[PDB]
Amino acid sequence: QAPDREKALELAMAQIDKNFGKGSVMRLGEEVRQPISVIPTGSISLDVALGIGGLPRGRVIEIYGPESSGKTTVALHAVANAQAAGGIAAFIDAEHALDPEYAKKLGVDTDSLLVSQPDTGEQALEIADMLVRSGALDIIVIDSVAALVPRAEIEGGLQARLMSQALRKMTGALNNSGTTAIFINQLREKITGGKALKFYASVRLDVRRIETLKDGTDAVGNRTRVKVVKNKVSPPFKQAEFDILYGQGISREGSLIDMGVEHGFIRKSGSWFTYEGEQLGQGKENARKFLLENTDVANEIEKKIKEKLGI
Ligand SMILES: Nc1ncnc2c1ncn2[C@@H]1O[C@H](COP(=O)(O)OP(=O)(O)OP(O)(O)=S)[C@@H](O)[C@H]1O
Repeated sequence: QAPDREKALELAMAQIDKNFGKGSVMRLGEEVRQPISVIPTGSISLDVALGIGGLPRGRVIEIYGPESSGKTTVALHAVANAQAAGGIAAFIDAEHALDPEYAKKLGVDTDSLLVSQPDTGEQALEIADMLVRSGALDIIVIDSVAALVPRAEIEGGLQARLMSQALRKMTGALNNSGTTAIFINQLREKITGGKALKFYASVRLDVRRIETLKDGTDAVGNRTRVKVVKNKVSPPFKQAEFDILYGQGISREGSLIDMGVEHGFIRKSGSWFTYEGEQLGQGKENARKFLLENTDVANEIEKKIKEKLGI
């Protein structure tokens, strides 16, 4: 033998990358690259947690979690962006429970949104598969990795075969075009077709609600905690928190404050948030409305926060 572990570690470790991929071996500390592709999630907090500024384009994302925790509110946002930037979004509904005016308020352009309501789970994966091949799409989202039942099981082993099939036959395709895919999975525990997905998924988000956003009266919404358990595009395990107001989505202004203080730019103490000499207000909800009505200063915080971190 001879070399200093390191010089022999990164040698093989590099050997690994060549043979299996990029995100194969990683040292959780790394700042590792930035592929100019990434869909903001609307949550500066989350997409800085993803390590690239948003959900990677040309990968398959899995957003699991209990109900009423936000998974979709995110996806719906996800669409809102990659769509407000010239992209074409397709939503493969198998839940039949999408609210438009909720979406309308999050930035999605419903009218130029492709909605399909498959009959089988085998069909849903196809129109999604042939639809993802036209390269026309940017972001496609399948609602309910669960509500994708095969034909049998409606006349007379299971889905994780259907899924597995669909995934292989689609992961390849998915990236030659550049369409990142989202899958909402959910309530089969709390404290189906997994297998396949749990392994193709380049990134897996754990969206669980933590607290009901009280607002003097009863409450404006809910605060969510996402844990990116699997990340192949950067270092995994980072987590992020943010607020969701009842019918108004992820609170941008509110998200900046959190980031605005945990990184300095905004000073507290006295329950009086103050952005360098200039105060905002007393009570996160009042300095939240200060940002909400002052995009000017707001941008600046958001601006500084991204420099200080991920471009
Ligand atoms: N039409 C609506 N009106 C008001 N608030 C809504 C509406 N749709 C969703 N919300 C809020 O958004 C949050 C959860 O987003 P959901 O769509 O339920 O995401 P999940 O991803 O939690 O979804 P299932 O899986 O529960 S739809 C809740 O805290 C709700 O208050």
